[PDB]
Amino acid sequence: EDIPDGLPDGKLNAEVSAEDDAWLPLFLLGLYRVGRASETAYRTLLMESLIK
RNA sequence: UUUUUUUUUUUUUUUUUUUUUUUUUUUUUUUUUUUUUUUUUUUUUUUUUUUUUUUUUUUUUUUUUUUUUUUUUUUUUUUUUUUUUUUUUUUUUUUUUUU
Repeated sequence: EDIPDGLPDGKLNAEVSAEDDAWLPLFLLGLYRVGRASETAYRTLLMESLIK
C-alpha cells in the first residue's frame, strides 16, 4: 500500500557502511521495548540490549 | 621410627622465727568541736492583697466559588530473544593423621 506524498526531509549522507544490518534493525526494535518501559530502575532493558 | 606429667641433680617442704614482746593506749589533768550579757518568725513604716480590667468584644473562621495534595488516551508481574535451571564435576581420591 504505497504511501501518498508524505516523504521525509532527509539529511546528508555519512560514511557508507552497507554492513550494519547485523545490529541496526535489532537496535531499533529493542529500542521500541526500551521506550515501552516506565521506570528508571527498569532501564536495565537498555543494559541488556547493549550486552546483546 | 621411637615415644607420651609443657615431673625430677641430691636434698628438702610456714613466700615462720636474734632475744624479748603484743590496744598502730597513755605527761598530769580533763571530756557538748555549749555559753560575754539578753534574747529567739533569716515577720512588720502606715496602708494594702487575681504578678485582673480604657471602652468594646471572644473559632489565633470566612472575597465568591469549591472539596481524592485522581485522571491526555491507552494500560496494569519495576516477567520474558531462543534455550535452559546444584553460584556440581578432568581423572583419581576423602582424619586440614603418621619417619
